[PDB]
Amino acid sequence: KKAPTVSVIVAAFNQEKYIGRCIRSLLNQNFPKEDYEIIIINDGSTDKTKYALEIFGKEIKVIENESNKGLSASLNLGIRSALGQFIVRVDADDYVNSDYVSILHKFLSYNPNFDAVACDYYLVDDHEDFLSRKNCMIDPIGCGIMFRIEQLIDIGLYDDGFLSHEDKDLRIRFEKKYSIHRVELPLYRYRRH
Repeated sequence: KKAPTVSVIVAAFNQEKYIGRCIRSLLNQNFPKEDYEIIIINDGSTDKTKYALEIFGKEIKVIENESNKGLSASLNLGIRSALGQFIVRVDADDYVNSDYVSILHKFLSYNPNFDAVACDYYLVDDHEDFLSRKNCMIDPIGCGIMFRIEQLIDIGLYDDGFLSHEDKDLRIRFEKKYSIHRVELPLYRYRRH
């Protein structure tokens, strides 16, 4: 097989309500199938999440924890298993536009000087109505940032407890040496809860 260049990570604990829309949007990318992979961690769900993942068969890669290990352990498992050099986390209750992966990857591929990229997003409700558009630098979120794997490793990604810390604190650690470049397109969809 050809190694994918982009690995998408989704940590999922009891996400039966939204995980279907999430995965469908990731499978509906205009990026070539051979160039990315979708890695879902079922972190000990007790609802229909396991069945939801079975729906999609071999189109996704599933890591199943027998019991709930938590976000940091789950993200560690998913990223360690990832084959791509670009890594992005998508929340299980979020979803993305069909050009999301291709455009973020294009900006990284053509601009080695850009360490990581994120794009703007819409706040959406449970019926996928766009409530408002957010600038990702004014209102940063913890998901949807495409990173270069070795830069994450450089700042201590795999250290015990690192990925359990608050999003704002992880961002500070990344921005000590690196910078996130904003792509001025609203291609991510962030669920209001």
